Amino acid sequence: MQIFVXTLTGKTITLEVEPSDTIENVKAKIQDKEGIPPDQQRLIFAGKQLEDGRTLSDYNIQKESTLHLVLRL
Amino acid sequence: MQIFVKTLTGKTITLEVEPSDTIENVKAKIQDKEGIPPDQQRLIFAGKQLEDGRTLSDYNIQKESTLHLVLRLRG
Ligand SMILES: [Zn+2]
Ligand SMILES: [Zn+2]
Ligand SMILES: [Zn+2]
Ligand SMILES: [Zn+2]
Ligand SMILES: [Zn+2]
Ligand SMILES: [Zn+2]
Ligand SMILES: [Zn+2]
Ligand SMILES: [Zn+2]
Repeated sequence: MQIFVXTLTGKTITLEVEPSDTIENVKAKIQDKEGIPPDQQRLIFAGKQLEDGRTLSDYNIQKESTLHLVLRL
Repeated sequence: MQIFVKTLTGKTITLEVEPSDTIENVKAKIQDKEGIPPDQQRLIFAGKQLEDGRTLSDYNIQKESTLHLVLRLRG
């Protein structure tokens, strides 16, 4: 599958994805990919701030979908 | 005095402000509570989008009032 994560400076990074993959799970993927601890990032989708332990599907995300997400701190 | 902000999350969050607190001042508070840089938040009250450098009072805001919130998404 594949979803996009956008940052602050526009840098657009792709992710492999899990369909019912939790948000905790996505944060770990960003870390595996660009090394920012999950406890630092916050993801937003279509205005809403996603919370870990809810799944991509719980928020109706689909392949080709865009998570800004983006960013955190 | 207290004021209320509607988060992206949606869980209401609470702030300790003063009457003559500027808006860039409020963002900094939000940054402190939810690690979101000011330069990314945009606040709205009662329909209007508040601009930094104007004060809570210049927008007629009082106790227990609420401001919803959202991200600028500049790029
Ligand atoms: Zn840590
Ligand atoms: Zn978390
Ligand atoms: Zn968007
Ligand atoms: Zn569920
Ligand atoms: Zn004071
Ligand atoms: Zn502080
Ligand atoms: Zn600003
Ligand atoms: Zn003024």
